[PDB]
Amino acid sequence: VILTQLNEDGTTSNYFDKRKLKIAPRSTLQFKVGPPFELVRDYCPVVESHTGRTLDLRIIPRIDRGFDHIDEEWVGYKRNYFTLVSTFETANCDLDTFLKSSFDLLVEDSSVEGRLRVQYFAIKIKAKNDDDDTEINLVQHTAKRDKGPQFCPSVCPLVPSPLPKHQTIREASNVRNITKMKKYDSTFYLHRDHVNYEEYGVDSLLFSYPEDSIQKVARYERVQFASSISVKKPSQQNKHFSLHVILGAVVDPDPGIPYDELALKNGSKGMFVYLQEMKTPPLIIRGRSPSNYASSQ
DNA sequence: GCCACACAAAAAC
DNA sequence: AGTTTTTGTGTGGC
Repeated sequence: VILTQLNEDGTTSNYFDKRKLKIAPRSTLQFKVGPPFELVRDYCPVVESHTGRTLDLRIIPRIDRGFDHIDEEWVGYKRNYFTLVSTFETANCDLDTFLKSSFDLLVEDSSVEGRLRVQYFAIKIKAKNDDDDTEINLVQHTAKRDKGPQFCPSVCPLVPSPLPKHQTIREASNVRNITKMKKYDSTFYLHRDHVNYEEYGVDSLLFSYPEDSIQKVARYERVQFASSISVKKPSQQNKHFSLHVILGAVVDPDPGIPYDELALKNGSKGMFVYLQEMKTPPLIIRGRSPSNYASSQ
């Protein structure tokens, strides 16, 4: 009934079928590692503005709630939350140096004056129909759920960091207590206002981030597929979905390559230029039908 | 079919 | 050692 896999940090993922077994909403059994991500592609190269060193980048994503590995399929439920977290890394490039440096997008080689300055790096997530690439709406809630606002996942400015262990994501999922919040603060945030400003040049990457509080980890919790999504094909076969994580550089718009428009802080129209994208294997999503639940048995 | 509210069980404190 | 919070899911109204 429950199939158990050991996670990297020594916790367990316990996969079960909600058609057959009902477990309490707050049981630690609802936390589990979801499907592994795979590279879709790399997009625009990034170089350091002084040395010309190519910045090697890697997205490091994980799903920590909402998906079970059942009979060689990954299965989620329309009605329930999932959690998707991600960081990125810059191999052989330490954070302290990275933040003092500045970076350009190489849109065209052999054009030293043909480079856009990166203001900051950021992640976004998307859901798609894995068979035809059509995008599917995601919705997020606060902990208050219906007694609070609903919103679409947003673009998250981030600095490179190791991805926290599964247990750490669990532990930080519903922290209100001030003392405990402080314990986790250095894991999830870089507070630019707390650095020694004298160590930084005006053009440094750190000081082109939009806000003083900068995330180290993109944490998308309490996410759902929109309640209007059709989860079956007309043939009654299951639709296959995929979750995508995209790392981008935000630049000033002042374009033959992939990008999305972004509403900037100063009001103008930023550009989120794609750098790398990863995706999950195909996902099945079970709808609200009573037959998807053990109560029907 | 999608919404709104309802119940309840374990986490959080 | 209690009370509040959070979230899977049962249910009714249109």
